[PDB]
Amino acid sequence: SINDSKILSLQNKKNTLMDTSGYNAEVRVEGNVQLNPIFPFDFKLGSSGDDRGKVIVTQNENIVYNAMYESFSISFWIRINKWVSNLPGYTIIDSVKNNSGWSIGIISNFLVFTLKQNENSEQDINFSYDISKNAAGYNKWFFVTITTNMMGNMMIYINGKLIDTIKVKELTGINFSKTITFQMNKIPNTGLITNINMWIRDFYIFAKELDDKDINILFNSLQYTNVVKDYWGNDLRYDKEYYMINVNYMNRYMSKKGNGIVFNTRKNNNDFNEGYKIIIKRIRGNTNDTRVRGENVLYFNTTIDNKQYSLGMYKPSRNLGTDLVPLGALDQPMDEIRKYGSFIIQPCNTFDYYASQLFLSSNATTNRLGILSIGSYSFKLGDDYAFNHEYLIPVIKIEHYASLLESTSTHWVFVPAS
Repeated sequence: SINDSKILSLQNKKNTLMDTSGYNAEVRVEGNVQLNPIFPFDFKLGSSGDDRGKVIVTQNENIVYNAMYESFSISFWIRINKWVSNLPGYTIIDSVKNNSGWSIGIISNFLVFTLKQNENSEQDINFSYDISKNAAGYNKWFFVTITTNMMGNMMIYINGKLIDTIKVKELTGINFSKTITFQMNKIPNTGLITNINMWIRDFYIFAKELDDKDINILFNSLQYTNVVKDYWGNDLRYDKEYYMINVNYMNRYMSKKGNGIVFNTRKNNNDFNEGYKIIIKRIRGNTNDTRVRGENVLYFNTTIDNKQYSLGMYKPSRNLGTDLVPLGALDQPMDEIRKYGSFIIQPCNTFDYYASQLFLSSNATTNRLGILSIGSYSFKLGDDYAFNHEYLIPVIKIEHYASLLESTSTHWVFVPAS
């Protein structure tokens, strides 16, 4: 519908970056640019070195002319790896020719869109990620939508949510370039506190100011909502080591004491690589292509010493509560996993994270019996003898959980160990 205004559609088809909008803009790829052979077919760039990746898109002057000076929108999926809060300045997507045009860049924890009228004046809008929520860096995939009305407002959205909006000032003289260059270029004197990577996918430009309904419709149509995602936004897969973390306890890694799985405080935040890892194993599903999907039935394996256990319920040293059963690491055969350690997963994404929900499966079927949560309880594990100890553990609220159904403490994330 809004497709009518799509004037640039930068995509990877037949393994070649090209404008598929119909206006055959010219796409010249230079240096180290890696194209992904499988969805999302993203292309990877880097602040590499001499021959760093560089995608050049030269378009039609007439098209630009009859569009940019009124209203237009830019949308695309982007991922920057190791986007730390004290990151130095970088221009990533640029469309400025003679000190005029528009540019998109990053600095510290900001993604900023600048409308440059000349080398003396510009106006900009930006998004700044919550640092406290992304201490390990904002390294997830996210969708950007920048809508500009030269007679109205400049608005920026992140994953379909309006982030900021300012009234565009008089920038007469501003002259848009019919050229856009993708390349990570360091801006001198922006605090160089050290080599990052960036992936882009489906870079669009519309000759109209897209509104909410439109932005979000585009947003969704660009993804397979039934494919659960890992913490960074890539497709979640079976047979791969991941660090399983609960959304409410991001500073906790997985450990074990006896039959139970206990959660310990991680050392620091520059990483998520601490403690034991899990491997998701598929039991039932529609598609069989390695991607974890909506109603799939699965179990979790984990190698601890030189032995591998599976996650399942277990009787605690004492009852922890009504309809509450702990989840631990058990060396059990498959019949035992169907009864005590099988889960039906459901994707659960929010503006803040790519997470999932896990329901206790009944005999490895899609019949739910409870939800998976976390909490601290007092009982004994391993060689706990004389006293009872508080252990933050993965717990299942069995029959009645309509309330937890709404809690972030049932939101599970998976960071790839890689």
